[PDB]
Amino acid sequence: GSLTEDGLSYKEKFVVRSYEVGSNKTATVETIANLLQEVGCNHAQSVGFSATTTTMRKLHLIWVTARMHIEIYKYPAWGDVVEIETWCQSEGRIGTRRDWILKDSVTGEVTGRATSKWVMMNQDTRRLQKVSDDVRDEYLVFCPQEPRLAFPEENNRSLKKIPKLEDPAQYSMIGLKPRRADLDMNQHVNNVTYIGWVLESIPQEIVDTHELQVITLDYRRECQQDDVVDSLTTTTSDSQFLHLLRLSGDGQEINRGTTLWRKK
Amino acid sequence: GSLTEDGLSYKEKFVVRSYEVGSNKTATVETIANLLQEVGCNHAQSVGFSATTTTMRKLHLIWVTARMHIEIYKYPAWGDVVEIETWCQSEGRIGTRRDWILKDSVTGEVTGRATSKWVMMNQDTRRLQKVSDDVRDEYLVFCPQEPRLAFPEENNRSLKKIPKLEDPAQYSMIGLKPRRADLDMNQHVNNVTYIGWVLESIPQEIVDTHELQVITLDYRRECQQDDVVDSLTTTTSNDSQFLHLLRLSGDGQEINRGTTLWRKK
Ligand SMILES: CN[C@@H]1CCCN(c2ccccc2)C1=O
Ligand SMILES: CN[C@@H]1CCCN(c2ccccc2)C1=O
Repeated sequence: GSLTEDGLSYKEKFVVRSYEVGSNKTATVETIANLLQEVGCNHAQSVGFSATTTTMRKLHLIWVTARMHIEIYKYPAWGDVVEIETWCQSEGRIGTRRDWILKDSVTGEVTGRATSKWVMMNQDTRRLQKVSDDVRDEYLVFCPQEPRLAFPEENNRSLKKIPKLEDPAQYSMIGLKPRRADLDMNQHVNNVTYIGWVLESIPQEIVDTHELQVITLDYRRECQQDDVVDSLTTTTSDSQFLHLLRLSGDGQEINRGTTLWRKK
Repeated sequence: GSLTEDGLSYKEKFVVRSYEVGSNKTATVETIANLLQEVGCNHAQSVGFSATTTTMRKLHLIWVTARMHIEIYKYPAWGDVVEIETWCQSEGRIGTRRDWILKDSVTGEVTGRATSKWVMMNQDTRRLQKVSDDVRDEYLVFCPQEPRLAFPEENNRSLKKIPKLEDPAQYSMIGLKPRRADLDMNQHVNNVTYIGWVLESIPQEIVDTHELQVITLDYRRECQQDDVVDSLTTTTSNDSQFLHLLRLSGDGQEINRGTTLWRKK
């Protein structure tokens, strides 16, 4: 991959692998989420980051995901080249927003797009902090100053408020534990595993006769390696679902979200 | 990737990704196992397979793994290019053997190597059958006739007999279920998931202070999407050895058995 001419965004092409596809021989939504994560990581590395920043390391501050929104029009087939352009932008003292555009490398058409909201927090105390001026000036030089939104639309499905699933749930997948393959290089369960866990409560029949068009996920709390998760789903309708990840014990909420599916 | 000049092997380079590395910032053994699987799938596609032949699809036959043996000297770091050369060979009427060599793309040194044994089976009845001559002649043209072994050694750890773990196990990981990300394009549990499940019973302290050097895994039965697995381990030893066992949580039906060897960092 590489930064674009202006150095205000990054592009990368990926060839879809055999183990990255589902029953329909097209990349899964977890494969796409992994590639978004990878292109965002490469973009940070290309401009001198290594989480990010030098003064942030001194204060033990990290960037965490608060919301992920992914909309797919066409899933790349096994063997296809998909090009992803990503960029970051400042949302004032609230935090940052990272956007993505997925394209077919042969036709150049947009086959999907994603958006994410990140908040600043203390690695140790887990306390959210409002973005400071000295930290803002460090990354602003790598962001476009004019707004560049993957989801520009007036009142789009990416900024909607997600409600809490009421008990009893219609569908459920209980006793979900992460294995070592679910952890990142810092031994934390990465954001993509939560997506897979959310979709575990979706009934197999829906998966077999529908394609996932949209997924909006809110991150409330991190799941420890020794925590057990319950995935809950309810049809709220194309098919719509309301989701909830919570700890198997106390029932402490770790995630909430919505998915939208279209008939094949 | 591409077939080599003679068309009797296939090569492919891979760049190691951020989500593919562990705490050491080097590729995990499941990432390597995924790349071996990928280069073997690309080799079959490059010579006209999908790795079933015309005679096989007609009789509802499939190739299944009976054993996987992986030996790593150096795990590629995040951002490194690793080159993998793979080839297949005939082991008479028993079945086929697929081999791999992993190299550093910068230095050209061998950083690892793998071997696998495959048996022929009816997809529906799950019954093994010996390779027939009409099926053998279909893939023999894509294999070297002279032996080409990644593990040539006289008394190599790849052909050793694996014993069954005796109860009680020293270590265990109970209640392991595969999720949809664990399934392949045909809704079957990926062979790589069994490797991850085997290593779940290895204690975290061993993982933190050791590097996995060898893993030999025997496949006895496939795990259904709605089956629950128990992973069992016992130390059998400078270097640490383990005996492993995957079995169904209910009846205790054996699905996998194996051994791992670790060395101090
Ligand atoms: C996780 N979000 C971070 C926060 C701010 C810095 N940053 C970034 C900006 C431009 C290029 C590379 C990286 C991000 O994406
Ligand atoms: C399990 N091994 C399979 C079946 C036998 C033939 N075969 C292959 C040989 C040469 C090129 C491409 C594929 C395989 O990989």
